[PDB]
Amino acid sequence: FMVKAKSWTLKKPTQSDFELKTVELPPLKNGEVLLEALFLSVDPYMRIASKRLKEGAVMMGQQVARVVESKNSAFPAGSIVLAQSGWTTHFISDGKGLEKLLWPDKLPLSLALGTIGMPGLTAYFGLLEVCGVKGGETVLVSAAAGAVGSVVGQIAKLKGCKVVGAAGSDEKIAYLKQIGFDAAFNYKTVNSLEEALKKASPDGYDCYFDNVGGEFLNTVLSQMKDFGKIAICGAISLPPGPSPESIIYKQLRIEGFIVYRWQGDVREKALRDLMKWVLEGKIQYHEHVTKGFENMPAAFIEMLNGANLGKAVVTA
Amino acid sequence: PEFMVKAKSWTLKKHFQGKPTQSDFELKTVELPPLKNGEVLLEALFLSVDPYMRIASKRLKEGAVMMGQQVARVVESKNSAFPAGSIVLAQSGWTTHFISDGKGLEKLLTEWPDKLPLSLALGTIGMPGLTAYFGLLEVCGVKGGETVLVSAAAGAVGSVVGQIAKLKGCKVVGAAGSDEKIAYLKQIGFDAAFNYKTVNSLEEALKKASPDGYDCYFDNVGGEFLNTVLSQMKDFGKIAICGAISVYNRMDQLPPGPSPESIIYKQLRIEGFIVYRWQGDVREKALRDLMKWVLEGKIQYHEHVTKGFENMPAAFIEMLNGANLGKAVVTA
Ligand SMILES: [Cl-]
Ligand SMILES: [Cl-]
Ligand SMILES: [Cl-]
Ligand SMILES: [Cl-]
Ligand SMILES: [Cl-]
Ligand SMILES: [Cl-]
Ligand SMILES: [Cl-]
Repeated sequence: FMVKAKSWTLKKPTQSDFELKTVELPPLKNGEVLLEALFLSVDPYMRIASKRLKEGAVMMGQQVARVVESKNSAFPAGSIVLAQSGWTTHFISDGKGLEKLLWPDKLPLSLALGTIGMPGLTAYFGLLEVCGVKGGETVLVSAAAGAVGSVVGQIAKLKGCKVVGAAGSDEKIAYLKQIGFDAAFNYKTVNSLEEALKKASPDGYDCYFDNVGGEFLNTVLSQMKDFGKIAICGAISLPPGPSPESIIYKQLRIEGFIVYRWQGDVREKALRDLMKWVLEGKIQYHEHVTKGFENMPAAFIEMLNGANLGKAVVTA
Repeated sequence: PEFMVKAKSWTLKKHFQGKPTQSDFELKTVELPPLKNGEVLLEALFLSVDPYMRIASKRLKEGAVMMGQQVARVVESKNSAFPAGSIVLAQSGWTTHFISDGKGLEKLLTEWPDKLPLSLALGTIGMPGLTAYFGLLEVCGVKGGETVLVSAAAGAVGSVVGQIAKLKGCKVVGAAGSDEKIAYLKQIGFDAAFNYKTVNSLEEALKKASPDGYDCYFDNVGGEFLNTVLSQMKDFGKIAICGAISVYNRMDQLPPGPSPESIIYKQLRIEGFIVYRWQGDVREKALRDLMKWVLEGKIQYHEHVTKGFENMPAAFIEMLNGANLGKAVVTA
């Protein structure tokens, strides 16, 4: 009985720019493993990475998958792994891009795609290393209700900082207050972004974890404390020019970073911290689940437009 | 026999709207009162015009004297701390003469070497030279071997940056505003230099000057140029934001900003700084280093001297255009 792998290829975002292809996978050769997707991730970074993706190719992505059949002793049948296999239901691998797992049974495996995964790590190094928080600071976080934002705010809180979050809906604002943000506002409905930031924090901000860029970032600059630090993580919002006056006179430090910069022991340690914090209830998690591999492009679309509260996860 | 002194001062007649013009200034002449005990009468010898004045002027009240530092001689004194004849650096603004009770008088230039023009105290061995020293050595944080790019390379700051970089064993590329400036930069030691105002492609000029890209960008210009430089930075590259001359005349209508994608993927570090950050012994050490370097010939200098106090506004306008080669200095 042969297995049929369904994959989402980039046709030309909108549904029409995605095309599902089906292929019968060949038998396993020695050293290979047959994997079945359990939970697939859709992330903001994909919209950009789609660039060098020649049409017809399977979309890039990470997923949590189970080993169904195996001829690889490192990955026995029944094993659960993290793979960079892209948007596909089944795939064959010689073990190249796979990471081990089964991890407390009480934690859903899909957390390895979010809070105890890439987004969680982005939040961790972004806040603890780029911003360099040590406690007592006032931290601003944009797209605060997203996968990265939600973690940044909760880590800031456990480190004893005052935390302000900017999100895209009133539903999200209630959520942020629920996970511990000291202040939270809908940046889309502000009368004055400048005054909202002032209201949120009269004395300004020590660190700004940026996921939006553009106008938001520019306005934030004027409210940074001297020697303030801005960690450029993403830019969901051509952006208007920043004021040189603020950067120079307040002597601000702006640094862009990619989570992949940190590897080895430091990365392993950060994942243990993230898992520990989740087990201690210090970092609550929420996954916006879309059921059905057939609904992945839609899930991807829904996420990009901000209809997602927390980590976007698609179940096979 | 008391003869009165008349002080001439350049006042900001109207706040700058876009590029400053002669009509924005108004010369005033005033009869100075006699000195009271504890006061001193100073006569400007050399006056400075600097990029920061374009922005600092926004805080002035119309009719006020333009701000600025100058080297002045104490003509008469009733203040024991400033004897008649002494030379001082003072923040008295654009004025030929002024009375001070000690306020504004930053320091005596008593130990100054005669072979060095006093105006170097306003440039290479002054604020611009300090800005370059700390911007390069502390912000860019060079250790040697890096490839440094500096905009407005032939200006007061840029000229010093490139020279200190060279003594530190760095490769230096200068983006200057004229062909004469290119020749000058090469003569003082820059490894490469191009005219960013005439080169067909800024991208190709940067690539040609350094195929492997840049470790630090000492930014004096900002704007479109800065945005273009980001694509040429090496991963983890550092950009020291010193000034933004290309946008000082359009702070209310700024051009598009830098690519978030370049900053993120190249993982760049941008830091603004002002020379005020370094005070005390650290600043004194820098000044001593700057003077030693100038006396030894390791740091060459050129002053862009405009003769006559009545030409100060034009000197300021020219410098703002980035057209001065070396420190813009006005002789009274
Ligand atoms: Cl199985
Ligand atoms: Cl959000
Ligand atoms: Cl997400
Ligand atoms: Cl003005
Ligand atoms: Cl006014
Ligand atoms: Cl120049
Ligand atoms: Cl100058």
